[PDB]
Amino acid sequence: ESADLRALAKHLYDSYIKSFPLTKAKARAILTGKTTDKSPFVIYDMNSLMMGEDKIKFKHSKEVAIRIFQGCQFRSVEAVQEITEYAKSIPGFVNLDLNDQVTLLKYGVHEIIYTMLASLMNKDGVLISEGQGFMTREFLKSLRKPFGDFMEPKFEFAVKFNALELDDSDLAIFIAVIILSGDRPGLLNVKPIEDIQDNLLQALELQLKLNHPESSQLFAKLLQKMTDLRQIVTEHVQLLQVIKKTETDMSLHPLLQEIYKDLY
Ligand SMILES: CSc1ccc(/C=C2/C(C)=C(CC(=O)O)c3cc(F)ccc32)cc1
Ligand SMILES: CSc1ccc(/C=C2\C(C)=C(CC(=O)O)c3cc(F)ccc32)cc1
Repeated sequence: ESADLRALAKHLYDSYIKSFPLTKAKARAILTGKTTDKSPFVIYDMNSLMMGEDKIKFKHSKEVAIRIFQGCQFRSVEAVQEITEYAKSIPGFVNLDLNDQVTLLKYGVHEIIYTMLASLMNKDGVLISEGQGFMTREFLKSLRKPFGDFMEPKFEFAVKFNALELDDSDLAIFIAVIILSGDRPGLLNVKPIEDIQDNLLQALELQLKLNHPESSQLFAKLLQKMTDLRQIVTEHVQLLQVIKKTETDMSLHPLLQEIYKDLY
């Protein structure tokens, strides 16, 4: 059966590479100093942010904190698209009842977004604009309340998560585990979801033993990270509700509204 779990690890890694254009491997090459990739422009104060608008080519007049809020929406919407495409490659996912597919995505996308965003972070800041830019943790922390408090729990989680030193092939199986959670609210057929996740769990466990043979209990350490993930979602939802009440000239992207509607 080991050969089957290895073929599943290989399948998920291959689909991960095809679904996510900016991998952890490329993110680390950018952050460290490697010559396979090029150096980002660093935004650290109000001054350099304006220089960065003219220096960084962005994919997508208001206040600075508002402009960053809107920027993260566009990337997050893109992330949902990438995650959805990846979910369809997880064997058995598309054969599930359609309402459960929707439900698994609705509750899984943000847990995956924060997981993969850790690949883009270090203790000092986060890559932006497919890695062309780098915004510092202290600069985001200084933005006017309550916008300045949006990213800090993500950084704190990323520092703990990155200490596990997972690579993309590990992360491919782990985010599949996250998607296939039989405990999501409103699921209709829990059993076929759990059966798929049990297989994904055995594949993840084997991958972690083979890939990190001197990292004891990495499987257990990784699984316990779900506590931090859900706390982030919880806090993030709370801050979004403050923004909704204080900025009535803004709305979340419709795709994100649907994800957050009746969540928990
Ligand atoms: C002023 S510093 C800041 C403040 C607010 C935001 C707002 C954010 C918004 C709307 C989203 C969209 C979603 O929740 O899906 C998001 C996703 C993330 F990973 C991280 C941050 C944010 C981003 C940065
Ligand atoms: C041209 S005025 C501007 C406005 C906002 C930004 C800031 C951000 C943008 C575009 C993004 C999207 C991405 O990463 O591609 C982002 C993601 C994050 F976690 C944190 C901050 C930012 C840069 C420039």
